[PDB]
Amino acid sequence: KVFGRCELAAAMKRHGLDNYRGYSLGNWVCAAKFESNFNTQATNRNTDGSTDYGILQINSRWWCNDGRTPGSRNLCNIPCSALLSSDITASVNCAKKIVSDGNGMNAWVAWRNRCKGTDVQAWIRGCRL
Repeated sequence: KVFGRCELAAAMKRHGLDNYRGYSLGNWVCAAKFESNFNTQATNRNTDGSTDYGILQINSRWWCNDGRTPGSRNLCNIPCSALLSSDITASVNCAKKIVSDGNGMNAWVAWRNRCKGTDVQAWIRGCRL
């Protein structure tokens, strides 16, 4: 599924991401825009052989099992394909664990490089929430 901007914001808010560990909702929408272009089916391979999955591009080296990243961990205890669903619950629940591990949203390279320090509230402007 390709979410609309305000449709994704509404879904992330219902699932508790607004101000989760201090990050306002616009941070999460901005991150999703630049990680996946709001597309739950996005995948991208990394140089070390691991793969990033879903609307927030969660990495199989640490967080999910895809059967093909040897020596990796599965800290969200899920198959990576669960992160490609049109239902974003799995992705949100796993992102909560990631952002909690001490590094905040710096875990997401596109957030650090394209969202951090910008007016991220513009990403939820005009939406009815």
